[PDB]
Amino acid sequence: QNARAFEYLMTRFSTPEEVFGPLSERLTSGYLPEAEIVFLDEIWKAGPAILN
Amino acid sequence: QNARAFEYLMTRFSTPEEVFGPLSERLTSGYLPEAEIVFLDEIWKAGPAILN
Repeated sequence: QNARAFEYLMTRFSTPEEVFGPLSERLTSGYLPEAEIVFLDEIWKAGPAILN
Repeated sequence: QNARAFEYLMTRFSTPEEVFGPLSERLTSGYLPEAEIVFLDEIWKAGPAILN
């Protein structure tokens, strides 16, 4: 009844401020921490900050 | 009869606030969400936030 989708493509130069939301305290409105179903395309190529 | 054009060149340091419109809730007057035909030159060099 209450589910929010999230589509994102992990790149080699992607930053954590774009997947979960940028900080100001972190503007995470509609991203990953508040999403029922998340989709991450191509996970075998992200940076070390996203894997941590 | 009612079509708005949009010419933009994607750069390596481009920000989403210049393509879709800067926020104040987002001043998207004449950008991409309200445009019939959009043009993006050199798409193989944009940032990860605008590509997603």
